[PDB]
Amino acid sequence: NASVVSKGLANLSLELRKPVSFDIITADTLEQAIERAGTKHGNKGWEAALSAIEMANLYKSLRGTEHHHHLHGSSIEIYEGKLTAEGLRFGIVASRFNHTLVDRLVEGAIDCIVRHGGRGEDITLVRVPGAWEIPVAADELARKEDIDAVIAFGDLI
Amino acid sequence: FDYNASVVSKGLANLSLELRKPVSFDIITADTLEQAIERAGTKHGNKGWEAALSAIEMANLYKSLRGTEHHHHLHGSSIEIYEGKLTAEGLRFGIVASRFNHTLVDRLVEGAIDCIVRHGGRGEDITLVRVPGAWEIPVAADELARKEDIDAVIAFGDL
Amino acid sequence: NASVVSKGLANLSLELRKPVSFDIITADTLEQAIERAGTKHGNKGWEAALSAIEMANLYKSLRGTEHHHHLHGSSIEIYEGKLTAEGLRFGIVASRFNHTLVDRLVEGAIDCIVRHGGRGEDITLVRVPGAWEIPVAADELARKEDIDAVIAFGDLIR
Amino acid sequence: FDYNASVVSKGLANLSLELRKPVSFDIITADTLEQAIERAGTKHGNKGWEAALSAIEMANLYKSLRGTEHHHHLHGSSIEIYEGKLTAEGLRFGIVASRFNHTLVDRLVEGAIDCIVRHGGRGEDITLVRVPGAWEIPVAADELARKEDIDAVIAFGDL
Amino acid sequence: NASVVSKGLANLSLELRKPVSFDIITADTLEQAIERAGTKHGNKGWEAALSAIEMANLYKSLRGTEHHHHLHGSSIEIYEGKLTAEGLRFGIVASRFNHTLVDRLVEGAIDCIVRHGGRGEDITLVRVPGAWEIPVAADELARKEDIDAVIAFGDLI
Amino acid sequence: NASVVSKGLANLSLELRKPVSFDIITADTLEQAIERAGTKHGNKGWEAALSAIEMANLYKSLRGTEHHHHLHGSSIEIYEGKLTAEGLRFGIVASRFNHTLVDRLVEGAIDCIVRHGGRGEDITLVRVPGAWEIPVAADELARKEDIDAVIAFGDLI
Repeated sequence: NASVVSKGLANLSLELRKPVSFDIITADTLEQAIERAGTKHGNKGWEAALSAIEMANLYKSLRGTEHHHHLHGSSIEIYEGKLTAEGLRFGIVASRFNHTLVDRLVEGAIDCIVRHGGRGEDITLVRVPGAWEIPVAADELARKEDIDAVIAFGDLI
Repeated sequence: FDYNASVVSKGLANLSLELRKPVSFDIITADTLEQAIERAGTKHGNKGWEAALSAIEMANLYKSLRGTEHHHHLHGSSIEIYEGKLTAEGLRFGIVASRFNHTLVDRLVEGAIDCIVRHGGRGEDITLVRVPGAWEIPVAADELARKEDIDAVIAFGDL
Repeated sequence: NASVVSKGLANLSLELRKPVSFDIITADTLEQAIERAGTKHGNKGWEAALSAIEMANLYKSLRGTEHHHHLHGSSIEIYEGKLTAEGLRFGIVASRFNHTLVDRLVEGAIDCIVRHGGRGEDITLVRVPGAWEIPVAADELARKEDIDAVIAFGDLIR
Repeated sequence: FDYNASVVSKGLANLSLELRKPVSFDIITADTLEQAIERAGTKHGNKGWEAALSAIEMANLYKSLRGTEHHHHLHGSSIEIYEGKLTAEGLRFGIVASRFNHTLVDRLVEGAIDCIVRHGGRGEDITLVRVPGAWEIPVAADELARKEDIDAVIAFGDL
Repeated sequence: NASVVSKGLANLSLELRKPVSFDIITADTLEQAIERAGTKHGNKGWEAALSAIEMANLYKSLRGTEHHHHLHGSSIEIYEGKLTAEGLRFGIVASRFNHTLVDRLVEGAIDCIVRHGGRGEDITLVRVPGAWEIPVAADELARKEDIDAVIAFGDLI
Repeated sequence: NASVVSKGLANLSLELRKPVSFDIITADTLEQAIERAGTKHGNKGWEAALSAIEMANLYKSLRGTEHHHHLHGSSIEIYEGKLTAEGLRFGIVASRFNHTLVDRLVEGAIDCIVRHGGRGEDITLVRVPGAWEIPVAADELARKEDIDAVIAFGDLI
């Protein structure tokens, strides 16, 4: 499975007369734990931002003047939110405590908004000393009329 | 029973209901291995945080000690006290780091730059110099120290 | 070795009367290993891009007309690829699978290119979900005229 | 002590009192056997969710790679990045499934259709083809792939 | 490490012709625990006041008409509070119960405000019988329009 | 791996009707030991010259009139040495004692300067009878105004 791609690139190098390289990495027992720790936190930030895009679009359609697809048959309205973060302004609140691991969640939540059609100019990040100040900082962000969703990352347990 | 994780959840939940905006609340979950990595990372961050903090205090102490300013008293007992304020406003600093073991010493540098900026230090006044190894530090540090527009020099080794 | 550097800075601080400081970061058995993995991955991407720079220069010399060097004063012509990456356009293909360790390779390769005179404007990065779609991504990118080399990084094994 | 089941009960109870409308709140209760069935069901749903998700990314990657569009940068360092947006708007897809073990593969198909629709994919553009077994897939998949109005093809086997 | 400073002061005495002394203290197994107990509480008061200076400055910049430094790249606004307690009025609420240890926190939080550019004339201290009266006493302090942050010290657990 | 090249060249020779020959060399235990020692010495000289190139560029930019190359986003300026030996003049000091070994170090360093864009006219080699004449000999070279770095190799130990 890994040897075939090397052969394909090798044949490509001779065909196009360009230097095309290929390299892999062998992992010991420890780097696998390090790699899995990073991916797990990245997914948690990815899912946290994803749950906010759906809710933001749900409010858009729930208060809309246009009803949509019914149930498996008909005569039963269904409301749900699309995963399209286009034109939505977000706000992220993170705690400085344990910043070596909280920043993984923030990076894993920014690209999720970006890859779903959202531009970085509509993202506002706020950092707080600890988890205790999160509710009172997210309150001030929500006072802004240019915010549609708030994502908060803590560090406990 | 945590008194911290419970109150933060109650506050955010009421915040969303009262303002009618979704507030996605997610926390971390580590089990005996990410905690060790996290504690190792923050230990290095604090190591470079306090290294740049003492330089600010000493730099202000020299300015106040040889300056002409009637200082305050301990409590009003007329015993004047000389101490260094933790306000790096107007101070210019220079950092020397070795790229050997750069995956760790860069956290020391990053944890020292924000310590200067948050205390009022402007970004225009921080100069960073990188060297292949610790054996190159003394000559590089000597060059920065002779400059008149440098109030402190911070160096980080390798281990 | 670590003491003479500290003593030299101590004398320098006393001479100039300013806070010259020096600190060494300790390391337990665990954080030593994570540092060793980081350096290993960084070097792996460093040499990966280093070979591409040499090969790109060699092909540019063969196609060109420059009798630059000779061997020991003899009339024979020895063709060699310099390690100056100025004026070369690169393309990097990386798999997002296990992006924690793969990103170490990507930054190492970019660091090697920029330190050898290369520019950031001439680097093109392509991300793919896995390693099985690298060849289709690579040959689509490699056929572009403004690409002098292509570097591909797969996912981890074992 | 759950921080999730407690806050949801408090919010709904106050919601009914403040609005004077009954809010029947019922949750699930499983003990070591429905949990295994539930986890088995959601594992298949995610299996077909990501299968259709990678097709969207690859389809957009090809369009952007061979297209004439100045792409954005990593952070502003001028290194342009090519990546596939997860917006299946305007893409047309074709799914081939085998009715062998239809009680499981239909969850894969159902978990892939909603993944396309929720990401903006219109329902008019999804075409589903069923075959008696996996041995009929290659010819059926070949017929769909040759169509010009097909941007991706997804197939599900049997086991 | 300790002998060199004594030699340096000794040479200074001969050079300047002034009596310059130097003294150290040797600690047994118990005074080390006593010393560590005092430092640990002093840090807790130091950190508690530090977390209030940052939040007070965060409100100043969050409601400001001037946006500041972006993320590691650009196009993403970041809001954070400087550790400059200049011009900020504070209020401290402490409980008389266990006053032999609560006063350590108060002293460790007053100098933190002082060493960061804050003058003592903007600090208001209020003492209460027990921890139960802290929320209702901090409420009255916050009613004052000349208060920007409230620090509360209890004694339980 | 080793045989695939032979098959590829055979097809290349047939396609162009031109002689193309490939062959490998078999080594016993003794020749393997001596050849890895020679490569080890070459790497040692390569590393020694590489550090000199970087340090020479660092000082050149450190005292340069121009100020640029700021950090990404922030306004702090980073000083670092590029690995481009173009325009730099070097000087190498080697001892005749154990010349069979030192010459590999010298040759392993000359190519490193040349392969990084350094001309051969800027390299100056100086040979001394032994390592005990290096300090004075290196001192004389350093005083020259057309020398940017000095590399010295000692005797075996």
